[PDB]
Amino acid sequence: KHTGYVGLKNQGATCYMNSLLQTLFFTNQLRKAVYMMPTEGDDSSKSVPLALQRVFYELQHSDKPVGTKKLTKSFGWETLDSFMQHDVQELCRVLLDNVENKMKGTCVEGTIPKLFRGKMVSYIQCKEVDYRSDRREDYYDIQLSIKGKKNIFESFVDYVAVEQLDGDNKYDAGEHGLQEAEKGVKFLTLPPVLHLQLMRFMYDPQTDQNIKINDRFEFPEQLPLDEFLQKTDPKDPANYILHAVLVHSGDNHGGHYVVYLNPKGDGKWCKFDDDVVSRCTKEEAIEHNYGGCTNAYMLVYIRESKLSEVLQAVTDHDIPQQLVERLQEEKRIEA
Ligand SMILES: O=C1CCC(=O)N1Cc1cc2nccc(-c3cc(Cl)cc4c3N(C3CNC3)CCC4)c2s1
Repeated sequence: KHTGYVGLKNQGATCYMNSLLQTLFFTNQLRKAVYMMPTEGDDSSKSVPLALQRVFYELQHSDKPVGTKKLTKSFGWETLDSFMQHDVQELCRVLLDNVENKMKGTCVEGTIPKLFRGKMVSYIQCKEVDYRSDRREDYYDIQLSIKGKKNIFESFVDYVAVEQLDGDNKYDAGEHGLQEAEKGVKFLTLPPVLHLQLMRFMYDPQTDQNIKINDRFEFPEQLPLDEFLQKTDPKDPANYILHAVLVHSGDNHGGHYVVYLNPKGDGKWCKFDDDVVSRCTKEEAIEHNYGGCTNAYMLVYIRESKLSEVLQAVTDHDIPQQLVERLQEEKRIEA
């Protein structure tokens, strides 16, 4: 613990979970809200809220590597298969929807959407008939296409690019028949905490297989996103600071997962390799994970205007006495 930070017990079958837990743990405002959840009546093994409270508590207090057994147990993913068949954002939705449900009716209701939810609009516009379809969506995460793209900017460019629906890919416009159309996405808001997964896998139609992309893909320390909003705010530009880089090395049937974090948002990074946390260069965290067998697959950015609120200090006093008492008894039960 000479970095000041403690690790989690060896990933084993749990894959990218440890990576995500450190990422969520250092989303300080989330952690604080998780501690405020009223778990007093919950079961010590089947409540996900309580097991996440306990992991966060141990990450904050333990000098030894922290275990996740009760947490994996609590949501029912106890096999290499359960982790392998899902992606990291699905695990994140599992944890965060469990937590946001428990916060309903409390002083911390709305924490999850406050931090992580943004708003987009999808459209289809017919060019030759007066028909348009609009769909407003919430999103908690973005999946960016990387194949052929050099950087995050070009992925965003591609994400909001307008597609023509013509030829064989005519839009079915109902009573208007098959119609030539455009479709696009536009962002209306970007969240305080921006979760970007990079599409390191895709089905490719020419080869007829799901392909891994191991190409170089560059991501900045500072990400300006005003270009991609439908209306920018001059009082609050969408400027983003890189907080976390989740990385995989090696085999597509196992391999190894690590996360690089700069917890305070200050450009001083550590590598979290399960039980070993170590100081690292910025270059190790960022450039050396660009690729092109060691691939970044998830980036977390925090908005500059929200940085001090999201990464507010947490002290031991910020954990409710009820919960400390519970978790201390639940540690005495372990001896
Ligand atoms: O690529 C796609 C297609 C759909 C999507 O959201 N993505 C983005 C990802 C999210 C995600 N979440 C967790 C782990 C990965 C992942 C990254 C690499 Cl570089 C290699 C291996 C991965 N897994 C993955 C866990 N499932 C396979 C194991 C194989 C090696 C990924 S990749």
